[PDB]
Amino acid sequence: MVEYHIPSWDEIEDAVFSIGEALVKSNYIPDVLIAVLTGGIIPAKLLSDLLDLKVIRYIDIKFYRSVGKTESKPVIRSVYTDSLEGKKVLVVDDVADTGETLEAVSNVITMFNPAKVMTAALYLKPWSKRIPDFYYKQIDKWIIFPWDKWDVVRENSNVPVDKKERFLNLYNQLLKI
Amino acid sequence: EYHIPSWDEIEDAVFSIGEALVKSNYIPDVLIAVLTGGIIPAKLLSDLLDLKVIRYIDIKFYRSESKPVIRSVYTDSLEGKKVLVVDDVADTGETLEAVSNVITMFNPAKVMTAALYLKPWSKRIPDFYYKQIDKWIIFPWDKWDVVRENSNVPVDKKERFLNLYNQLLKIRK
Amino acid sequence: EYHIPSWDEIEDAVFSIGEALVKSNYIPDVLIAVLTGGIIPAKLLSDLLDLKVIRYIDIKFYRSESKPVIRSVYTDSLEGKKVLVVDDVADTGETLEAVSNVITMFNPAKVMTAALYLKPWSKRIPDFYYKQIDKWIIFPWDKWDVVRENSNVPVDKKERFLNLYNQLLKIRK
Amino acid sequence: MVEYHIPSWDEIEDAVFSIGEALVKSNYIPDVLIAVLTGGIIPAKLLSDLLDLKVIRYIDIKFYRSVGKTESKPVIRSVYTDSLEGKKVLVVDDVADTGETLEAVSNVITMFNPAKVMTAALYLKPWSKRIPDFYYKQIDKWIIFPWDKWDVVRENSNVPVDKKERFLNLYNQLLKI
Ligand SMILES: Nc1nc2c(ncn2[C@@H]2O[C@H](COP(=O)(O)O)[C@@H](O)[C@H]2O)c(=O)[nH]1
Ligand SMILES: Nc1nc2c(ncn2[C@@H]2O[C@H](COP(=O)(O)O)[C@@H](O)[C@H]2O)c(=O)[nH]1
Ligand SMILES: Nc1nc2c(ncn2[C@@H]2O[C@H](COP(=O)(O)O)[C@@H](O)[C@H]2O)c(=O)[nH]1
Ligand SMILES: Nc1nc2c(ncn2[C@@H]2O[C@H](COP(=O)(O)O)[C@@H](O)[C@H]2O)c(=O)[nH]1
Ligand SMILES: [Mg+2]
Ligand SMILES: [Mg+2]
Ligand SMILES: [Mg+2]
Ligand SMILES: [Mg+2]
Ligand SMILES: [Mg+2]
Ligand SMILES: [Mg+2]
Repeated sequence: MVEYHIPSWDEIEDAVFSIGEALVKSNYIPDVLIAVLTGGIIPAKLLSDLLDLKVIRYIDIKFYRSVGKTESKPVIRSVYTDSLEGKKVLVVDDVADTGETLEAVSNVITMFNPAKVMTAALYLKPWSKRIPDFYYKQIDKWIIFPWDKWDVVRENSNVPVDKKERFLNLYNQLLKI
Repeated sequence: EYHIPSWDEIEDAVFSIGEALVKSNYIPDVLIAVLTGGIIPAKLLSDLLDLKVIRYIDIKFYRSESKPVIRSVYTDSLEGKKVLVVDDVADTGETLEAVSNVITMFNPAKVMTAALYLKPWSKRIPDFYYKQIDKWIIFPWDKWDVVRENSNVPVDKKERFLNLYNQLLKIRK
Repeated sequence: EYHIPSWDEIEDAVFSIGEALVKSNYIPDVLIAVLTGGIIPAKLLSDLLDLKVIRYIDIKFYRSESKPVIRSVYTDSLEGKKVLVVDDVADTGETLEAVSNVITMFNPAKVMTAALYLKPWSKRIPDFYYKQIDKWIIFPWDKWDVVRENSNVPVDKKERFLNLYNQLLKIRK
Repeated sequence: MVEYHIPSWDEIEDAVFSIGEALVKSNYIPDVLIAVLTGGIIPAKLLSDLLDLKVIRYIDIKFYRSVGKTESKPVIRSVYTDSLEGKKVLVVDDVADTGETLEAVSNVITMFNPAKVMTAALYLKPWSKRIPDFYYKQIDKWIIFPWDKWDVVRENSNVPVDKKERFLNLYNQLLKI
């Protein structure tokens, strides 16, 4: 499809393996993962299991780009971590588009005085203002992840995703309350 | 001896629970993900049902007579809200019990629980679950922890992992 | 009918508790301040005893059959630590009980409690306190909340406050 | 004293009244107070009671300037707040010296996209890089607050503070364990 990239779970595992493999090549084994909620949740958990990283923390930050709510920049809603001083930190997200979210998170994490902050995203857009330190693939269309496919379907009746009928039947019932 | 759900099955597990919540007419205001096994289930359930508020509790259970230990609770007020606690497996049931007990202290309008899978000997049954299973469940999100314990478990992509793990052993720490 | 401690008395209350902790040989690893009445006592106690780790719990009790309601818990791991929960007054004792109960879920090595003042009818007695008092205590940190309730309470600087409060009523909201 | 300012509790109350009075003059009634832990704790609580402000949140941030630990800039250890979007926020600290702490906190709070962020400190030093939006007095010596007087005494056997003998007897016992 020209307008969407719809990766399978197998591609997501390949993406996470690739990040892990790159981390080991660079000898950057993080002390702490910072998952960018909520798109970075699954990537961070999978990477954590892959590399036996026992410490995951979280930042709730969102780039509002919808009909109901539109903003110019990412907005932090909360930061879920204690001291990161002297730690090697890796920020993990599912995709860097403009790169503003990773920049915002990097900036705020740097205020915790870690030993090092680096960034990882599964996917990168050509127009991103900064290349993440670690990434799996550059792609120039909108990515539909397995964990936000139904949000896309809700906003877009056209898109072809697996299990759509089962979802529509459920969504239908939700809409009637 | 082992149950190793595909991502396809995990999706069906989440669909199952989402359908039960809808059929039973319980639509959560807030999901509490039990870290870290519950975070992928919670995320998938949030997407399916369009639940915009996910909060988290860092809790651990060192099985061998232990009790669950809370390390942190990441949430603000839950008062007056319908909460669904979400975890990946209910084995002893201690974790869900502990989480429900602390969430109740936030005076929500209701707390219910959900886990993808349930063990026969669980002291408490989740309000919502996909399947009860006798075998040891290897999740897509903890398959390498299991392999690092026993290398001979029959999971896919094990060679790619062992390749990586080998290098990892040399550079850490 | 009223007890209105000076800052001098508050200091002596904190000294009293600090001396009791030292005499009794319990030196906390972590203070849990019960927000918001406990935060000034906790800060003063932290300075006296050189306690560098203060954490917090946002909890409220709407007296008229209610229960304390937790709004958030601000702490990471307490496991293996000696904790002292700190509040300004123990009236019904429900708040301290609730806080102790949730902190125990973090598996600390010990939780003890402290409040500056104690009411005769408290269901639970703080492990450390300064004085039991029958009167309604007006703290230096909630004197204006009391005045806003009843203007005729005998606190100092009330005219400066009413002057300010009057302007405040006009511009809010 | 040329080297220390040691305010009484009555002066602290005067300071908090003055901030409150200035807030009302400016018609800036905050929705949320951000207390800068731990020096801003007492000022924020007193201001909260004074102006009936029911929402107080917290940031744990420290400027290490001691023998045991020295740093160039403030370091955030944790941020205790949920969404501040669209709120009028007032950052409250006990003193602005270099002004780096208030700057750091203002910067991070601005990432939460509040309607407005302003700052208040009881005291201001002449060499501060920015004047807080609200303050009680400018002073050019080290302030010993009622809530960190014993920390000063521990680091400095000379300073004259009330109740020192009672403290030394206690400190003595602490040191022997
Ligand atoms: N599903 C999906 N989410 C995206 C896409 N691009 C950006 N996002 C979301 O927006 C953030 C990145 O936006 P940025 O700040 O890089 O513009 C990420 O945290 C990600 O969750 C996309 O193509 N597909
Ligand atoms: N991957 C996996 N972990 C399990 C399984 N059964 C129990 N556990 C772990 O063992 C504990 C069981 O106690 P409970 O989860 O009921 O508190 C939890 O820490 C849980 O993560 C299982 O079948 N598969
Ligand atoms: N200022 C003040 N507040 C009190 C006094 N007694 C009770 N309260 C308030 O009433 C409640 C008493 O219940 P408890 O504190 O034991 O949970 C708390 O919310 C406490 O702050 C008092 O004597 N003075
Ligand atoms: N006790 C005391 N603390 C100070 C003094 N100056 C700065 N501080 C502490 O350091 C911070 C301000 O430092 P700045 O970032 O403005 O250099 C405040 O949060 C305050 O707690 C002082 O003169 N006396
Ligand atoms: Mg995102
Ligand atoms: Mg998104
Ligand atoms: Mg778990
Ligand atoms: Mg209280
Ligand atoms: Mg300070
Ligand atoms: Mg200081």
